Amino acid sequence: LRRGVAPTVVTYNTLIDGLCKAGKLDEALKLFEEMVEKGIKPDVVTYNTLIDGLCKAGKLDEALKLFEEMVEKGIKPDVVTYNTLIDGLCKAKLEALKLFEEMVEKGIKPDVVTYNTLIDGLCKAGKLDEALKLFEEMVEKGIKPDVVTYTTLIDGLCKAGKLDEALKLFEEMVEKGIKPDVVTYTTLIDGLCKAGKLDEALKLFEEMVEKGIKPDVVTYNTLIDGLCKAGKLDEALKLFEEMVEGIKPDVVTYNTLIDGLCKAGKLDEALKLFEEMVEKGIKPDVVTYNTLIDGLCKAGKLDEALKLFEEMVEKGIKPDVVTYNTLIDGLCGKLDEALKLFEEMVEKGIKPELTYRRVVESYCRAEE
RNA sequence: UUUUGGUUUUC
Repeated sequence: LRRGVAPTVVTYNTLIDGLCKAGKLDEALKLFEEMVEKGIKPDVVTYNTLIDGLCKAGKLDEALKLFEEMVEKGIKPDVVTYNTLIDGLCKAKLEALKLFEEMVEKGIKPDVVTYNTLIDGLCKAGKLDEALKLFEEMVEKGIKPDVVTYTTLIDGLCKAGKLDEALKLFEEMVEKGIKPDVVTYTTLIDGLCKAGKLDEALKLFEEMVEKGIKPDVVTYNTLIDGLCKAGKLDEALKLFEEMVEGIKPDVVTYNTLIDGLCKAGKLDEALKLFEEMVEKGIKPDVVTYNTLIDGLCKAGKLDEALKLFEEMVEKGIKPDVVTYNTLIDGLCGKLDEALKLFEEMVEKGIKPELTYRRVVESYCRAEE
């Protein structure tokens, strides 16, 4: 902190980076003000850091202001600036493409990260043909696809249902000497599980280790989820144990099991898992409470579901739109209660398709 | 010092 050593702009950028990635955007922004007050000019990296923090914190519009502020100052937005906005716009919407042409008009060549950012956006938007189009184009520009590039297309193909094309594209990635990492293998493993081929997924998982590729928690979470969906609830509890025998399970690990257990009716074993993660200092997020609220709702235990909603609120976890979609749906026949909860998420500041669909079908069989 | 890929919830 302090410090007879005068901080550099590099010093504030690091702290601003750490603050933004800790959600602490308001605290990340007072640092911005402090540094001008000392006569230390925020640079392009300073704006790019705050812009990224704003996008990932869902304040896209606030980030677009910062882009305008920097331009007004003569602090030129660069390839990183555009890459940051393009991803931010993709993840919110697919505006990102006008920036991809705008950056070229500023003399900024798009790079491998730009192409990777847009290929993913196009896939997650159902525009896989468009994404494959960009893949061809970047090889034309002499941009060499990397492990992220090939992993983004393998994911999209799988999620579109083109698992064998995914398997084919992975094959050529080793031909070109691009070494797959744990994210690559997990993506194929997730794809095989989503496609009902659990043993082909374990075969690959073992091939991942024999290649010397160490799994992480996502890998096991992916594998555990495949086991819960497949109905292999015990083999997924085995995997949760074997996991430690040295990977630390995380919240998503617990969320996945808690969900498998809820959907099977094993509400007890779910609640004691929810108790174990807390005691183990693993904080339940919003999916944790969403999973249990739906579980208790589908089971006919709405009072306990509402009880759990309060407790989630009584603990600083903010309920999102899934929370309300679940509860709103859950009250089928507490007409006004359901309607009540809809206005409450408006006042809380949560953008509502399912929400509207559920309220109207509630209004109708109750023309309002 | 800043930007891109993989896992869980409202079926």
